[PDB]
Amino acid sequence: TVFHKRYLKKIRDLGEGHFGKVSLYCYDPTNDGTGEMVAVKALKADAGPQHRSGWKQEIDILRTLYHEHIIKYKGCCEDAGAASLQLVMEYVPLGSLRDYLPRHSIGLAQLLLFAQQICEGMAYLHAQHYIHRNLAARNVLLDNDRLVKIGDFGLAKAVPEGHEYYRVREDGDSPVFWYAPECLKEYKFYYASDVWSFGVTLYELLTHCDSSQSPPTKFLELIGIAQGQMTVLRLTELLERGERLPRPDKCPAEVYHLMKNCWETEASFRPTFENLIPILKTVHEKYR
Ligand SMILES: O=C(Nc1ccnc(NC(=O)[C@H]2C[C@H]2F)c1)c1c(Cl)cccc1Cl
Repeated sequence: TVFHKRYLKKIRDLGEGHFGKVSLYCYDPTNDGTGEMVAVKALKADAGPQHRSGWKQEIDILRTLYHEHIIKYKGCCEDAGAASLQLVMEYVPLGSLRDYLPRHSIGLAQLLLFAQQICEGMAYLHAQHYIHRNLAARNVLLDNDRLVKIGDFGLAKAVPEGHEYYRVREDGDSPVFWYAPECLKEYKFYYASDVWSFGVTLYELLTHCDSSQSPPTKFLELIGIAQGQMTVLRLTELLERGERLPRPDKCPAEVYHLMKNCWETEASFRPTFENLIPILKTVHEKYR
């Protein structure tokens, strides 16, 4: 599907993704105003060949994905400036859980329904042989009080049929506070590594995305802020010692133990996303 830049009317910027900025546009070819609202992700004009090859890969990944709990790909727009493609996706009206939750006190049952929906979208992604590599409350978009969607595939990679992991590189933009120890130490990203990040995302939802309770805040309190180039090493060490993010207030102990199971140091001891679906359906049922 192809969108024309001449019909895209910019409303406002939505935020910064991984390779570039996301903006809210009205695609109005009739010029009346009845045009559909679209979220357009664009690659920065000054970006090198390293980001350009990754951006094209992000587009191809989202184009091949079709799930009710994954952001709907709408099409691409020919960006004459920057000589690249603009990723046109659906506008998810309520936005990110990182932005929504601190302003809207959402009940425990709805938060568990969101976690269940995340696992549903993630089991699909894993069945398609892809790893997300950036599962966080910031990347989970809210369509309505009962529907959630995974939104940023900038770090998403395809795991080859024979392999069970993807070898990652030393990057400053890596979401380390959402990463399993094997990612930090051995630079390997398994399907089980996305389950660690889910556990962290579940923690964020149960804290209502309170920035003072956030994973970078809580981990840096244990590490310290004057550790030179050793923040990640110190993070790897505390996780190896069995230290974890604390139990959020009003979080049921059962739910916290499920979180701790998503955070097993041993990747094989962790549940798959397919294992978490009937578990979270039952837990949501208990609290509804
Ligand atoms: O693409 C993003 N957000 C996005 C996409 C589609 N619709 C929305 N909706 C809204 O932002 C709602 C609040 C009103 F603007 C957000 C996005 C951004 Cl930018 C930054 C990081 C991660 C993601 Cl997923």
